[PDB]
Amino acid sequence: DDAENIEYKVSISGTSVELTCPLDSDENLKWEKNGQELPQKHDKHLVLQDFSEVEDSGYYVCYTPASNKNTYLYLKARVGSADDAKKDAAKKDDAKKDDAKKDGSQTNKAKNLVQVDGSRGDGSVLLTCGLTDKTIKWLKDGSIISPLNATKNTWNLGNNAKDPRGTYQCQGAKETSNPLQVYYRM
Repeated sequence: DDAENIEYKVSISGTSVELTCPLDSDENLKWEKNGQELPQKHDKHLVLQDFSEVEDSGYYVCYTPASNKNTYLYLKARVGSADDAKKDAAKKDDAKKDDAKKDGSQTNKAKNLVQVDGSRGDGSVLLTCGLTDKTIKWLKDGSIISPLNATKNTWNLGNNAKDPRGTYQCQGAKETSNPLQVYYRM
């Protein structure tokens, strides 16, 4: 109802990575990284000083005691010598409460079923979804987006080097996943 309701926001600052969680910084807020979890993180924005894709290639999450519902985001990037360019400016658009949510909409069951590809030999990224479903569909910003190479449980994102970058939601036969934040090297 109240507070922000946007997706995770990533921003690299001086070889550091600053992520923004959609949950106020409570005195019990925690973060997670793929398999390991970062405790004592009572901050809304998680910082990653000296980012390393090799040691930091997976997903991320944020949740609080009162908030047992969190979304799994994909964090994968690289930094070096504070590749500080000019990441500034940030307009303000309309974004206060969305539709379909207060009607007991399905959006809880989501541990780690979705997967994505990146190193397929050529360097192509294939986002997989459906969750063991024989049927899978992907949507972008609330609009369906089909591929030009079929949807064999995967999604055509492009050359990991510079292609995958954005949120993508999927819908399986009886299992629909939330907008996956695929943040790859830019």
